[PDB]
Amino acid sequence: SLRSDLINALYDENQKYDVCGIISAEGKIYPLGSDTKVLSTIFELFSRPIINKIAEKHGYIVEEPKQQNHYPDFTLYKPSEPNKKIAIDIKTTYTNKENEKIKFTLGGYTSFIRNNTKNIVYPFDQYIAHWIIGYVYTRVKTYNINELNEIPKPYKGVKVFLQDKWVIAGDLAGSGNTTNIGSIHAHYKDFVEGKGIFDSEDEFLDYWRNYERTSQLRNDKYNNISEYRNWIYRGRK
Amino acid sequence: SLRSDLINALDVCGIISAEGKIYPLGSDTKVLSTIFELFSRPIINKIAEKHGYIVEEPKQQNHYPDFTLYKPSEPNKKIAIDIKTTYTNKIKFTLGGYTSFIRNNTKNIVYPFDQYIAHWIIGYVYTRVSLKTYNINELNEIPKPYKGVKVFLQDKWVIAGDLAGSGNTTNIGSIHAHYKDFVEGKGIFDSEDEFLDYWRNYERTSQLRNDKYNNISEYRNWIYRGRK
DNA sequence: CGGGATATCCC
DNA sequence: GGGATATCCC
Repeated sequence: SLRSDLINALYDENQKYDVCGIISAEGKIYPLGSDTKVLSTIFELFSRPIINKIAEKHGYIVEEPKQQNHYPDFTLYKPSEPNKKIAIDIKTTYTNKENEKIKFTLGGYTSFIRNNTKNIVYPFDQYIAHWIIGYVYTRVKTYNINELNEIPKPYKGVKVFLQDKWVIAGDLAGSGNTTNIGSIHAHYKDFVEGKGIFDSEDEFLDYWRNYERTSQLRNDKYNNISEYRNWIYRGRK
Repeated sequence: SLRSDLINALDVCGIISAEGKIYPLGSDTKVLSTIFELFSRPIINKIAEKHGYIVEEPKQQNHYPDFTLYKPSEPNKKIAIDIKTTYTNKIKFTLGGYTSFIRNNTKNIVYPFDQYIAHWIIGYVYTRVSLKTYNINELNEIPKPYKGVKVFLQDKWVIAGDLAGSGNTTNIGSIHAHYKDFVEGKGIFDSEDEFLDYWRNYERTSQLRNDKYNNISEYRNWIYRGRK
C-alpha cells in the first residue's frame, strides 16, 4: 500500500545512506553538527524525494506549505478525491545510548485541532490521516567530493518509523510556552508497534482539545489519561 | 584584527550522502538558518586559528552562543558569535532572549555572561524565490530556494531595537531597517549599558509595559522618573 | 514534570 | 503583540 511501501522505502534508503554535509555549486563540502536543529533539517530534506516517488507510484500528488509555520510537512492527495488528504510530518530526536527511551514533540494543541483552519495547509477536516515519520539518532575543515568518505559524522545508528500521530500520542505536554502535544515516552519498538495510550483517534483529539495550558488549570480538570477517563465518566466534571 | 579579518573572510545547493546522491533544499527559513550556520563554521574556525583563538561550540543545545572564541591566556576576554538569518521577498532579526543570560549570568549560556567582552551577530539576509535527487556533475541543474544572500557582522547592542522580537519566546527585536543600516550600525541605543538596562527591565506583555515603558522614549522618561 | 530556553515567523 | 512552527533542558 502507499503506507507499507513508504515505510519500506524509508527504512531501506536510511539503512543504506548517510548524509555527511552540505555542498556548494563549486563542489566544496561543509560538515554537519550534532544539534537537532541541524539533524532535523537534514532528515526532513533527506525524506522529501522518497515521499515524492512513493506518492507518485500510487498516483498521489504531494504539496508542501507555501507560508512557514503551517502544518504539515507534506500533504498528499489524489485530485479525484480532494477531501481524503494525508498529513505527513517528519519529527526528530536523539539518544546517547542505543535503544534508550525517547520522546517527540507532536505539534501544537491549540492550533488546527482547535480551529479547523488554523496554521494548516488545508482545513483540518480535509485530512483523514496524520502520519509521523520519526527519526531517532545517536549523538557522537571544508571538503572536496573526492573526500566524501573521510568526512566525519555527528550521528550514529539512525532509526526511523512511520506511525499515526494519535497512536504514539501521550497524555503529557511536549512543551510549555509552545504548547506542544508530547508523545509517549518509550522505546523505539513501541513506536513501530504503536503501543500508545489512547483507544481511538476521537479519544486522542478530545483529550487534547480540552487539555488545560497550565498545571494549575489542569489540576482542576485532568492531568493525565486516568483522570481524563474519570472526568469523562462523571460527565466532563 | 580578528574582527576585520572575519569581516573579510565573510552557493550551497544540497546535502550530500557519503554515497554521492545530492538531496536538494527546501524553500524555507528553518532550512536556510541551518545551512548558513553550517556554511559559517569553517570560515570562523580558519580565521580564529590565525589569531590564536580557541573556538568552542555548545555541548547543551539550548545554549548561546553558537561560537565562543578566546585566547587560552585571557579567559575573561571571551567573544560571543551568533549566526542569525532572515529573509526578503526593511528587515528585522530576533536577537536572543531577554529573560535568560542577560538577566541571569550563567543561564542558557556556554560561559558566564561576565566572561564575554563582545557579542557579535553574523547576519544573513536572503531573498526567497526539487523533489528529485541528483549527482555530482548535475550541480548545475539543481534549483536554488533563494535568489540572493547578503551578510554582515555587527555588535549585538548596536543593532538592537526597542520592541520585542517575539512574544511567547521573549526575544529582543533588532532595529527594523535596511541592510545598509545594519552594516552601518545605525542603532537606536546610545551605549551598550543602555541597551542592557533597557532589556533587563523590559516587561513581557504590553499591559505590564504600559505602566513602565514600551519604547525608547518611554524608558528614558522612566529613568528620569526615578525608574518607576 | 512543567516551565521556559534555543531560532524565526505570522496573523 | 500575542502566539504559531520544531525540540530541548533542568
